[PDB]
Amino acid sequence: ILQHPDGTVLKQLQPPPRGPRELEFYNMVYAADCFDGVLLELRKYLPKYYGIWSPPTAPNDLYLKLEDVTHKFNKPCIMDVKIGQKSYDPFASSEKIQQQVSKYPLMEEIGFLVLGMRVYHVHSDSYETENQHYGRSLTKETIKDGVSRFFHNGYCLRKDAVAASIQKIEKILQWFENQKQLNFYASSLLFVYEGSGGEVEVRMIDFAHVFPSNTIDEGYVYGLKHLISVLRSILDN
Ligand SMILES: Cc1cc(C)cc(-c2onc3ccc(/C=C/C(=O)O)cc23)c1
Repeated sequence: ILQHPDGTVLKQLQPPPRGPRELEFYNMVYAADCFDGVLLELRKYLPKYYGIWSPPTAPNDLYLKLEDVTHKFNKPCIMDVKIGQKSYDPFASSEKIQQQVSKYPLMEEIGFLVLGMRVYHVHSDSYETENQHYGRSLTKETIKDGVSRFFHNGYCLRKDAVAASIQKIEKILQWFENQKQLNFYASSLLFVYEGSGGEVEVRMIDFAHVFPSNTIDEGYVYGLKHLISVLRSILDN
C-alpha cells in the first residue's frame, strides 16, 4: 500500500493469479456500464476505484489506484480484519488449504482474523501498532480483548467508534444477505476511526480471492455476525 498525497493509495497487483483477479474484480464492480443493483450497492462499501495505474515509464508495473479511506482523518486509527471461515478459495490445492488453515487454524471457529492495527494514543501523542502475529495469537478466550485493544486510546474505550462500527458492518452484512453471485475469501474489512470526532469508516478490501457463486457467502456472513457479536459485547465493558 503506497499512500499518495492526493488522497489515494496505490496497491500493487499481487503475482498471478491473485493480482489479475483483483484487477478484474474492481473492473467488474466499477464497470461504467454496470446496471447490476447488487454491484452498484457494493461500490458504497469498497474504496473508490480510479482504474489500473502504471508508472509513465513502466507499463509493466501494475497498480490499483484506490481511495485512501484514512485521508479525511487527522489521527486515523486503523484495523484490518480478514473475514470468513476459510481464507483459501474454492480452487486451492490440498497443500494450499493447509498453508492457509495453518496460518490461523481458528478461522473456521472465529470467522475473522485481525491482520493488524494502528492505534493512536492521546496521552503519548503516538501510535501503537500490532502486526499479523497479534491477531493470529488470539483465541476464543482472548478475541474480545484482542479487538477491544483497537478502541482503547490509552485513557478510554471508544464505545462510540465500536457502536459506529457495528452500524456500518450491519449495512455490509445486509448487502451479503441480499446477494448470491460473489463469494469472498481472504478479503478484509478496514476499520478507521478518528483518534485525535465521530467519523468512522468500515470498508471492504483485498479481492484477490473473490469468485462467482450461486450461494450465500455463508463463511463471510458467519464472520461478520461473529465480529458484530464481539463488538456488541465490548459495548458492555
Ligand atoms: C494507512 C493505511 C493503512 C492500511 C492498513 C490501509 C490503508 C488503506 O487506506 N485506504 C485503503 C484502500 C485500499 C486498501 C487496500 C485495498 C485492496 O487490497 O483491495 C488499503 C487502504 C491505509
